Amino acid sequence: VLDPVSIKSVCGGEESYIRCVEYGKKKAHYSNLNLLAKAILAGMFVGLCAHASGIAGGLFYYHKLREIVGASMSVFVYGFTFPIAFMCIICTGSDLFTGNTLAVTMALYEKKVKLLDYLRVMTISLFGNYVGAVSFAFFVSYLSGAFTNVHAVEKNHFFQFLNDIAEKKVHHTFVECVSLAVGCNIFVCLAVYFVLTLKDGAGYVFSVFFAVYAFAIAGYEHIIANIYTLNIALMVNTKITVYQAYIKNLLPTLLGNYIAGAIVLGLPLYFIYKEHYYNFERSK
Amino acid sequence: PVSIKSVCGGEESYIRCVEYGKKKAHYSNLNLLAKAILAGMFVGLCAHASGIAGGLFYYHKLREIVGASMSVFVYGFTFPIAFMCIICTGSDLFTGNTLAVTMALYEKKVKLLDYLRVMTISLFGNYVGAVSFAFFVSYLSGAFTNVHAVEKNHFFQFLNDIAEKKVHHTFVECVSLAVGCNIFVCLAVYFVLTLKDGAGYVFSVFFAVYAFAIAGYEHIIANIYTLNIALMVNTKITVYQAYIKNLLPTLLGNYIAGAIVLGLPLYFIYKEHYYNFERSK
Amino acid sequence: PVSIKSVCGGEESYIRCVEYGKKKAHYSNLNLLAKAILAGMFVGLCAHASGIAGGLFYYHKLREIVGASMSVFVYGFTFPIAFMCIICTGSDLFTGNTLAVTMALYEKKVKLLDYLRVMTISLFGNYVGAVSFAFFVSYLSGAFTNVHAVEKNHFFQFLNDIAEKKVHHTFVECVSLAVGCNIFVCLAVYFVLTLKDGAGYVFSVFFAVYAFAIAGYEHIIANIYTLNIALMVNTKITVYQAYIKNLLPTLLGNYIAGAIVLGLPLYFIYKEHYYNFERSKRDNN
Amino acid sequence: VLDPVSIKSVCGGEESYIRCVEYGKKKAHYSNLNLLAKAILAGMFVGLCAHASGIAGGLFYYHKLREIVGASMSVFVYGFTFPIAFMCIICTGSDLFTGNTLAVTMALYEKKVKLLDYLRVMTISLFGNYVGAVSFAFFVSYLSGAFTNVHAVEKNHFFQFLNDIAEKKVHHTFVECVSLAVGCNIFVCLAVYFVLTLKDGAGYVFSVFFAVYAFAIAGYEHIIANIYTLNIALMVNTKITVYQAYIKNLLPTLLGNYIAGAIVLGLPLYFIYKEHYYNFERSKRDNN
Amino acid sequence: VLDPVSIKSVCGGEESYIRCVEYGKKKAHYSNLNLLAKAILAGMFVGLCAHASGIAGGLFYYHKLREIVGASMSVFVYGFTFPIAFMCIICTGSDLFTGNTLAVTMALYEKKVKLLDYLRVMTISLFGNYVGAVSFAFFVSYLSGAFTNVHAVEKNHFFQFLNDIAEKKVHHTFVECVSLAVGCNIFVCLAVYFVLTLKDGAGYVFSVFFAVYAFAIAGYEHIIANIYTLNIALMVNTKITVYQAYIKNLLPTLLGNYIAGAIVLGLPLYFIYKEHYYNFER
Ligand SMILES: COc1ccc2c(c1)O[C@@](O)(C(F)(F)C(F)(F)F)CC2=O
Ligand SMILES: COc1ccc2c(c1)O[C@@](O)(C(F)(F)C(F)(F)F)CC2=O
Ligand SMILES: COc1ccc2c(c1)O[C@@](O)(C(F)(F)C(F)(F)F)CC2=O
Ligand SMILES: COc1ccc2c(c1)O[C@@](O)(C(F)(F)C(F)(F)F)CC2=O
Ligand SMILES: COc1ccc2c(c1)O[C@@](O)(C(F)(F)C(F)(F)F)CC2=O
Repeated sequence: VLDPVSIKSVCGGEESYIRCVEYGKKKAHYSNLNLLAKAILAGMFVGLCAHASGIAGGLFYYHKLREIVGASMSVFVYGFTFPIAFMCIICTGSDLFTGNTLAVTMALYEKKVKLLDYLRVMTISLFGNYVGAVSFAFFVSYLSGAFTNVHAVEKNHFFQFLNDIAEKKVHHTFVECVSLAVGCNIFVCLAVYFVLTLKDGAGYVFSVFFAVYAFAIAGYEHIIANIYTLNIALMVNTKITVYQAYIKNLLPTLLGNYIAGAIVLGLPLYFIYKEHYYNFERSK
Repeated sequence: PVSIKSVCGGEESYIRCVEYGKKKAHYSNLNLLAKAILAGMFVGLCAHASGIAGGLFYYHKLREIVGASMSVFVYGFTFPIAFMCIICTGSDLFTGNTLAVTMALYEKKVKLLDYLRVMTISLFGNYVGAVSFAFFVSYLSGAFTNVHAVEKNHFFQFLNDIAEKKVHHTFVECVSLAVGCNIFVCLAVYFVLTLKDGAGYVFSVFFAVYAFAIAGYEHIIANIYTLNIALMVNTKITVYQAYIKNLLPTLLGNYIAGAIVLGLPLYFIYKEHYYNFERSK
Repeated sequence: PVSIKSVCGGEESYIRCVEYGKKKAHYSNLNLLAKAILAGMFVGLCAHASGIAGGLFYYHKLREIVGASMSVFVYGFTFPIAFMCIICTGSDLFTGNTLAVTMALYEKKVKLLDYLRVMTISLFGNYVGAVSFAFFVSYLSGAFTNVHAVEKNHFFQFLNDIAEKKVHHTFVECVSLAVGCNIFVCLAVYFVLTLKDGAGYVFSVFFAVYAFAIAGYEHIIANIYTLNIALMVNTKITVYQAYIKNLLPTLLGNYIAGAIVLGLPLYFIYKEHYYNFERSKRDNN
Repeated sequence: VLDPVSIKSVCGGEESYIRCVEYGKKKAHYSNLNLLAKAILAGMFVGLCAHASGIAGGLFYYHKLREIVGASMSVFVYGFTFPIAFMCIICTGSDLFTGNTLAVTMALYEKKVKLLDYLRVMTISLFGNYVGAVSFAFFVSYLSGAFTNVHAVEKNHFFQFLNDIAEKKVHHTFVECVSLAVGCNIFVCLAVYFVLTLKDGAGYVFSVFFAVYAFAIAGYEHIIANIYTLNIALMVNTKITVYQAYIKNLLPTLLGNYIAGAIVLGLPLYFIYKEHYYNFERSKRDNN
Repeated sequence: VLDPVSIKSVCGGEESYIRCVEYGKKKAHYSNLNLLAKAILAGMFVGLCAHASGIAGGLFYYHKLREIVGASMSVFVYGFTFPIAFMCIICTGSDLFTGNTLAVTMALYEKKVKLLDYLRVMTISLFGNYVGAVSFAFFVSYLSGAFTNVHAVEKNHFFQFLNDIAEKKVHHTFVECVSLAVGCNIFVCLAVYFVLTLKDGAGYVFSVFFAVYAFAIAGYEHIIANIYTLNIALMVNTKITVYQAYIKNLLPTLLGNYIAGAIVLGLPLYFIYKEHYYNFER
C-alpha cells in the first residue's frame, strides 16, 4: 500500500488558552532561586541579542549611508537581527518579564495562583531580568570596546547609532512612552501566544520572528531591551543622564507594558474563555 | 519513517470552510463582539507598525531617487502578521467571515436573521476596535505629527500621501480594487484551512497578504484604521472624502468579492460533496 | 519519540501524477469548465498584483541607473502565489494539465476523445477567466492607464515595455521560451505531488515559479492576460503581435513541453512500475 | 483531552551513512538504457536552471549598475536562482554525476557493486549528463536568441555576463582549477547527504538552497554547469575557444570533482562507519 | 470523516537538558581515533564555509561600492553565507570543540564522564579541528589563488577584504578579545541547544541560521573560524604577523570561548536542572 495518514500541528484557538493558563499556573510552583536563575539567564540573552543587533545597525549606519538612507537601513537591520532572543529564552526554559504578565495574570484570573505568589513571582522575575541585562551590558558589551567613542566621524558609525537611538528613546513624553510600551507588550504577548498553538519548529521560529521584527521596526518600547540599551548608553558616555533613564523612559515603559499584558489582553480573553475552561476543569 | 501527509485540498477544505462558517452562529452576542473588537485592535497594531516601517524608507533623499518604491514594499512585508494574530487568537475579521458565513447560508446551515446579525456585529465590532486603536495608541504617542521640517517629517508624509492616494479613485475603481483585495483575503483564509502546517500557515498567509498590500487594493478594516488616523493627525482629507468616497465603495467591493465572486463558484463546484459528507456521518 | 517522513518521491510521485491526471476524466463537463474559469481569474489576479509591484519599482530615476533589474525581480517574487491558489482551491490550468493528462493517456487510463474534451475545456475556460479578470478588475480599476506624465507613468511604461519585448520574437524563439516555461511549471506540479507538506508546497513552487518568471519564458495564460490588458489599456501593439506573433507559438511550445519534453521519457522510465502498481491493486482487491 | 504526540523530522547521525550506501547500491541495478534516460533528464534540468540563472544575472548586470556596483549583484542573483535544479533532479528520480561519486563509490567501498558495473554506471551517467546538457544549450538556449551579441552598450548585459564569466573561468591554472573543483563537489556531496537525512520539505528545500547558493556565489567550478555554460558560450561566439573550454578548464574540474567525491570525503566517512554498517547488516541474518 | 492526528514536532525544556547531557556523555567512547577523524572533518567544513563566505563578502567590497556602504554589505553577506557550516557538521556527526565545551562539560558535571576522559576528548577536538582548518586553508584556498594580492585596486577586493578583516581581528587588547569570544561561544552553544531540542528540519536549518548569522555580523570571535582566517591571511602575506596571529588572538579567543562554554552556560544550566535529571534517571 502507499496511502499516508493525515496530521495536523495547529491545534489551537480555544486550547492554546488552556495551555497558556496552565503554563502560567505552575510557573509559580518553582523555587525562589530557580526563578532567580531563569530570570538572570533571560536577561543575559536579551543583552546578547541587543549587542548583536546594535553592532549590525551601526554597521549599516555608515557616514555616507545616512546622507541618503537616513536610518532606513539601520533600523531594518536591527529589526532583522534582534528577533532571535525569543528562541534562546524559550528553549532554555527561561522566563522573561514581559510574557509573565499575560501568562501569570491568566493563571490568576482563573484563581489558580494566589495573588501573593503573583507578587513574589513577578517581582523576582523583573528584578532578575534587570540584573542579568545590566550584568551583560557591562561584562560583554562595555569591556569589549565595541560601542565606544572614536572621535573621528569615519569610524564613529557605531557610537552615533547607540547615541541617537538612546536619546530618541529618552525624549518622548509620559503619555507617548506609555502608549509605545503598551504596543510593544501587546506584540510580545501575541508572540508568546504563538508558541503554545503552533507546536511546529518553523511555526515557532518564523512566527515569533515576524512578531518581534514588527515590534522592533515599529518604534515601540520594551522594558528589558530599554534597560540594556540605556544602561550601556550610560556606560559609554552618551549625552543622556540617570534621570532620563529610570524616570523619563523606564518608569513609563514598565507601566505601559504591564497595562498591555494584564489589562489589554487579559480581560477580553478571560471574558471569551473561562466558560470553555470550565469543562476542562471538570475533566478527571 | 511512517509516511505522513499534512495537506488536503478541494473537497475537504470546502468541508472545513463550511463548518467553520456555520460554527459562529452559535456564539453569544457578547463574546462575538468581544472577538470582533480584538480583531480590530490587532489589525490596528500591525497597520500602525507597518506604516511607520514604510515611512522609515520614505526619507527625503531616498524619495528623490527611488520615488516611493521601497516604502510600499516594506509596508507589504511588515503588515502580514495581522493574519497570524487573528487566526491564532480565535477572533474574526469581517472580511474572512464574509466567505465563511455566506457559504454556510448557501448550504442551509445558518438562518437568514442569524446571518445578518453575525455579520453586522462583526462589522461594527471591527470598526470599534480599529478606530479605538487609532486613537489610544497611535494618536497619543504622536508618531505621526506634522513635524514641520523636510528632513524629519517622513512618518507624517508617508501616511498623508497614502491616505490621499486612497480617496481620489472614482467609484468603480475603488469597488474593483476592493474586489481584488477580498479575493486575496478569502483565498488566504482558505489556505489556512487547507494546509494544517505552521510553516505553511505563516508563509501562505504572508505571501497572500503581501500580494494584497503591494497591489494597491483596498481593505475595509485597514482603510478604516488608516483613514481615521489620517483624519486625527490632520492631513489633507475631508471626512466626506474618507467615509463616502472611500469606505462605502470598498465595503461594497469586499462583500461582493467574498459572497458572489468566490462563493457561488465554490458552492456550485462542491455542492454535493457536502451532501454526501453529511449523509454517511 | 517517533520518526516520520513527508517526501515520498520517485515511483510514488509518478503513480500520484498519473492517477491525479486520470481522475479529471470523470469530472463532468460543467465541473471542469467552472474550475477552469476560476483558475484563470486566479492567475489574472496574481499577475495584476505582480505588474503593479514591478511598475512600482520602475520609477523615472531608477531605470536611469539599474535598468530593469528590480522590476523583473519583484515581478517574479510577487507572482508565485497563483500556484498556491490553484492547488488549494482545486482548479486547473492548461499548463498543469498537459503533463498530467498526457501521462494519464499514455497508460491508457484515459480515452483519447475524453482527453481532447478535457484539454479543450480547460483552455477555453482559462482564456475566459483571464480576459474576464483583465477587463473587470484591471481596466475598470484604471490602474495601468497612461497618465501622460513622466515621473508618475511607471505602471503604463512597464506594461508597454514588457508587451513590446514579448511580441518581438521570431517563431522559433517564442517556441523555445515557451517550452522552457512549461518545463518549469510541470516540474513544480511534480513537486507538489511528491512533497505532501506545507512548507515544501509553498517554497518549492515559489522557487520554481520565480525561476520561470525571472528567466523570461512564456506562459500561455499569463500571456493571454498580459497581452489582453495591454490591448485594453492601449499600449503600442496590435491584435496580431499578441494572438498570432506571440500566442500560437507559446501555446504549441507549452503543449509539446508538457507532452514530449518531459512525459515521454518519464513514461518510458516508470511504465513497468505503474504496471506493477496496477497489478498489485488488482491483486489485493 | 489534548496530548499531541512528539515526532522527529530527522533520524540523522550514524544512519544517513546507511541510507547513502543503500542508495548508491540500489542505483546500479536499473538498466543500461534507463540510467541513460535519467541522466539525460538530469542534464536537461541543470541546463534549464543554469539558463534561468544566467538570464537573471545578466539582467542585474546592467551598464551603470556595473559602474556603480562592480558586478556583485549579478553573482548574488545567479546564486539565488540556481538552486532549484537539485529539487528538479531529486523529485524526478534523475541522477547527476557529481551526486554519484559520493554515493556509488561509497557503495562500492563496502563491496556491494562489482568493479566493472561501477565503471559502467559512472561512464553512462557522465555521457548522458553531457548529451542532455548540450542538447538543452543548443535547442532552447541558442534558438532563443537570448544571449545573442547586440553590438550596443546598454543592451549587451546578457552577452557581457556570459562572456566575462566564461573568460574568467578559462584563465585559471591546473592547480587552481582542481582546487575550485574539489570545493564545489564537497559542497554538492554534502547537499546530497542533507537530502538523504532531513525530510520534511524545509530540510529538502532550504538546506540545499543554502548549500548550492554558497557553491554558486563562491566561484567553485562545477562539472555539469561548466559543460553547459562553456558550450553555450562557444555557440554564441564569445571570446572563448574550444581548447580553453574542453581541455584547459573542463578536464581539471572533472577530475577535481571526482577527487572530492571519492577521496576527500567518502573515505573518512567509510572509515568512521565501517562498524556501524556491519552491525546494521547483522540484522537480517536471523531477523527474518 | 476528517480526523487528523495532533502532532507536536517540538518538545523542549527539561528534555533539552536531558538530550544534551546524554549526548555529551556518549561522545567519550569514540575509540580515541574516531574523534580525531571527525574533528578534522569539522575543521575542513569550517574552512569550506569560511572560504565561501570570504569570497562572497569580498565581492561586495568593491572599490566604488565601498566608498558609500563602507563595509555594510560585505559583513552582511559574509554572515548570510557562513551559517551552513553548522548544518554540514551536524548532519555527518563531526566533533567541534567550541560547541563541545558546553555539552562535554555538562556531562562532566553530572558524573557521566570522568576527568581524564574529558581532558583527552577535548584536546583531541582541539587538535583535530585545527588540523582540518589549516589543511583546508592551504590546499584548496591558498592554491586556487583566489586571495592573492592582485595589485590593481579595481580587482584586488578579494584580498583587501581578507586583509582588512584580519587587520581588525588582532588589535583589540586582551580583555576585548576575551569579551567578544565569550559572546560568540555563548551564541554557538545556544545554537547547539536549538538544533538539539527542536526536532524539525525547518527549525534545524533556520534556528541555527539566525544564531550563527547574528554571531557573525556582530564582530564576535570564534576560535576555529579565527584559526582558518588568520592562517590563510598569513599564507597570502597580508599585513599581520604570526605572533599577532597566535599570541594576540588565538590565545584570547580560545580562553574566552572556554569560559563562555563551561562557566557561563554550563554552571547555570547545571544549577537549574540538577533535580529534573535525577528524578528522570531513576
Ligand atoms: C516564552 O518566553 C518569553 C517569554 C516572554 C518574552 C520572550 C519570551 O522574549 C522577549 O524578550 C521578546 F520576545 F521580546 C524577545 F524577542 F525580545 F526575546 C519578550 C518576552 O516577554
Ligand atoms: C482566520 O480568520 C480571518 C478571518 C478573516 C481575515 C483574517 C482571518 O485575517 C485578515 O485579518 C488578514 F490577516 F488577512 C488581514 F491582513 F487582511 F487583516 C483578513 C481577514 O479578513
Ligand atoms: C497544481 O495545479 C496546477 C496546475 C497548473 C498550474 C499550476 C498548478 O500552477 C500555475 O498556476 C502556476 F503557479 F505555475 C502559474 F504561475 F502559472 F500560475 C500554472 C499551472 O499551470
Ligand atoms: C539525484 O539527486 C542528485 C543527485 C546529484 C545532484 C543533484 C541531485 O542535484 C545537483 O544537481 C545540485 F542541485 F546539487 C547542483 F546544484 F549541484 F546541480 C548536484 C547533483 O549532482
Ligand atoms: C552540532 O555540532 C556542532 C557543534 C558545535 C558547533 C557547530 C556544530 O557548528 C559551528 O561550527 C558553527 F556552525 F556554529 C560555526 F559556524 F561557528 F562553526 C560551531 C559549533 O560550535
